[PDB]
Amino acid sequence: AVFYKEHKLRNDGLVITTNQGNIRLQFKSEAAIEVLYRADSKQLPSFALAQPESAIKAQLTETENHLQFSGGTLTARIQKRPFAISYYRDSELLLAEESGFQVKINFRFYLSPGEKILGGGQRILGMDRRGQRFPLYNRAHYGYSDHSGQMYFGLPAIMSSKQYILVFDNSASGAMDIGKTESDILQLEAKSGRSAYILVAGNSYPSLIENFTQVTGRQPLPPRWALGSFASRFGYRSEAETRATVQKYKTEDFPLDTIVLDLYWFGKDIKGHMGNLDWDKENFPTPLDMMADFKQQGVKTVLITEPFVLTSSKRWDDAVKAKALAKDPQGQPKAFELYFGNGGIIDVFSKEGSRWFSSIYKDLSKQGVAGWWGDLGEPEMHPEDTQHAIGDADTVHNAYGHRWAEMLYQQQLDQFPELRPFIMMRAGFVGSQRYGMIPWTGDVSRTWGGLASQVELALQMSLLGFGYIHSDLGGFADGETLDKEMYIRWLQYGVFQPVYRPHGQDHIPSEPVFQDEETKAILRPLVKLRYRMLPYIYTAAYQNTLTGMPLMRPLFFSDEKNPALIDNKTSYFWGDSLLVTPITQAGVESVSIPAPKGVWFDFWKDTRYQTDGAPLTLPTDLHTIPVLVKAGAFMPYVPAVSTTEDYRSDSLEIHYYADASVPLAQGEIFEDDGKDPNSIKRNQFDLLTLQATHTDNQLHFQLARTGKGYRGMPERRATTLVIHNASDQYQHLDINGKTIAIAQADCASTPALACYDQERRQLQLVFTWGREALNLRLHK
Ligand SMILES: C[C@H]1O[C@H](O[C@H]2[C@H](O)[C@@H](O)[C@H](O[C@@H]3[C@@H](O)[C@@H](O)[C@H](O)O[C@@H]3CO)O[C@@H]2CO)[C@H](O)[C@@H](O)[C@@H]1N[C@H]1C=C(CO)[C@@H](O)[C@H](O)[C@H]1O
Ligand SMILES: O=C([O-])C(=O)[O-]
Repeated sequence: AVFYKEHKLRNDGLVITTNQGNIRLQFKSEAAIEVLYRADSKQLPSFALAQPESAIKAQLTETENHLQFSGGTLTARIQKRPFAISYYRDSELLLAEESGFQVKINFRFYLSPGEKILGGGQRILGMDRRGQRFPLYNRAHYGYSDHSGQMYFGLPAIMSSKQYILVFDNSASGAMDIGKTESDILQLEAKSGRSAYILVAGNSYPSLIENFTQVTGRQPLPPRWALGSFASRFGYRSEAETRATVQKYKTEDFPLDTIVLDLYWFGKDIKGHMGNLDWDKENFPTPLDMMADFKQQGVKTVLITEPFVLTSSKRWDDAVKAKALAKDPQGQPKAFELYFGNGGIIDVFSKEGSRWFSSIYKDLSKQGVAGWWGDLGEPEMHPEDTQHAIGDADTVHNAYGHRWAEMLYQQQLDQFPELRPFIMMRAGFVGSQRYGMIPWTGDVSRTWGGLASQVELALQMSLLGFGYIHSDLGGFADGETLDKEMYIRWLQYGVFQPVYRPHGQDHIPSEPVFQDEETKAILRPLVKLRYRMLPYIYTAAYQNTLTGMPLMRPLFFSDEKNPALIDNKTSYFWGDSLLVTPITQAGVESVSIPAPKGVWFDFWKDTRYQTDGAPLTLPTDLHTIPVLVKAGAFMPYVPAVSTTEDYRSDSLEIHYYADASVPLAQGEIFEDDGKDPNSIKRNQFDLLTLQATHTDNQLHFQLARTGKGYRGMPERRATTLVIHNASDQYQHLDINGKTIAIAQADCASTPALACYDQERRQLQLVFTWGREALNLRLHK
């Protein structure tokens, strides 16, 4: 039995006193409220909030039975007796507490009938997790395939079809019960930790996500090389093998930006060496030369690191001496069994552990390491009696990886203020994206089921802050011989998801350069396509940094009034314009694509489809996966390069998909130096915009550039604009008012400025795009 007793509005927070204690409400923005119970006691701080001490001006009004605490769009309605808080956007109820807070920590909310609930981070349970319950406890799930209620990277957060996001801002071992035990009840539980939740509202799914990342953090733009081709396996055994692999990419003519060194870089065996955090010189004898030699070829080196320092490693004594490891209640360094051996865990929550760990990253970075891979941050093994500076293992568990990323991010920015950190990790918390965390979906099995689960996982993570979620392409775990068709399908999908990193246990090759001739013939032009599409991908990355908009978007974005679309985990949007349907079973001969109503084109074949709702049936082939382009799309390309270090935008090729059903369309291309972490903030970029206006007798393109530019920016770009499904009735082109004839023959065989290819229904315009506004008008 809880009831209101009194409140105090100071400042700018609402502090309510019930018969059970104090509750603090603070708006972190016009659309987001933090609600802290047991406010009067000392608790762990928020981890989810980027600005935890924020509190914007809200209006408070009181009635006999209620208080109202209202921000711009979100309003908290506080019922006095019994005590219950409910949340409104406009006049629409978003979410209501049932019993609300109870004591070990428990939050209970009503769920609406028919309300669909995404969230929980990585689970393989279906997109709508309502009817499910599962732990909040980051944990490895080795060799998972088509089901999981608990894996590496959980998030204590949900997204509702009511268009709100609820965050349980708690780092402890806990649980989420989404109307499983009781049909109309959402229950959040934790053994300890902070007793707070955060509700974020939005008027659309993109707006919801923009509002959510506003308060939890926006991902800094990754270096452009993060979007390129990675060579990886578990693992290169020597410097010779590593150099041979870089060489294999060169001789096989596959693009390569980065090679990733797994745990053999610091030891001869899988077990016993973890914590050495230094080169195994027997097998990597000249690592500085190795990294310098790779940089000469435009190739970065990334090294794996882990939280665990084994008692058998060379750094045990020093870590103990430095007080860098978590302790037992008795006060000694805590040592325990984990897969890799016997050892302790670096206390990243302590000053000592942070300084000790950070100095190691600095030293290796100075030697030439370009980026960092932090594995096992669940932490994979984390005994209950382990004590960190700010709480026991069960209390801080779900934030360990989060803090580890913060430490490393801060360390990298302090060391290299003019470069963007690359940090790939397996586990984090809400908001970890603000430290640049790039997560991958762990040790997936080498099975079709493992591949088939990746879109669900990526969408679930993307919706809640993580634009660069991706998988070990081709699959990681076990297997005894390559499943060739599966591998190909996985690396094809790979082109259209955030990070192109094939990786697997090395008894089967994960790199595409080690595959048979047929596989390479299929994948080589696709890996090159990935590079040619850098302007499209890097622009989506830019938008993610701006607004939180994920690179992969769910089908349900296409119709917010059709909740049934939420269930779809088989087709997704890659950027604004591509609808991608991965093939996830062997021998599939055709696919049914639930394309949104409108006009769509086969990405590979240029075929035009129109639909008023019925799905489209496309045949499959082994060399592609089915991809449709939305009418009105501007698809920008540059020539393929071997490494993003060689990237040029002097030559642009842009494909516009024309249809009268799209009378107005817009595109943009974000260009900067690919490396400056301050480029966006300082406007040191070249933002290209294209606008198409398509009427009965005219098709008009307006081109412009903004931004202050950057060193090496081309003043003038040679541009080839290819208009698909172009009318055959255009007779002339005006460029800035100067009329030019459109040739109607030999379009591919002459250096023509404007030509129409009647067999392909493509109209090609070739011109110079300088710094001034440029207008192109086609007239019938
Ligand atoms: C490569 C991974 O090694 C370790 O995984 C162990 C795992 O701990 C064992 O339990 C597992 O046995 C499983 C069983 O758990 C059972 O669930 C399943 O049905 O049978 C399996 C029998 O093989 O054995 C594996 C070792 O093969 C470790 O826990 C795990 O984190 C490791 N993966 C990470 C480490 C590396 C290597 O540095 C990275 O390459 C990888 O990307 C990373 O995720
Ligand atoms: O759309 C058009 O104008 C056409 O196809 O002729």
